[PDB]
Amino acid sequence: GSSGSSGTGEKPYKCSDCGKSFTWKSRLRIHQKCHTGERHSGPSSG
Ligand SMILES: [Zn+2]
Repeated sequence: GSSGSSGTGEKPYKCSDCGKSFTWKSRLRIHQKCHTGERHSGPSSG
């Protein structure tokens, strides 16, 4: 179950954990924590 969603343009933010780019800073913060915590959540949407 490996997803791949690439946009366009070097984002000012990058997750130094997996390797994903985020346009908004707020979003990243959420993702970061998302990593840890297994609550009926495995596969991603996009
Ligand atoms: Zn990440």
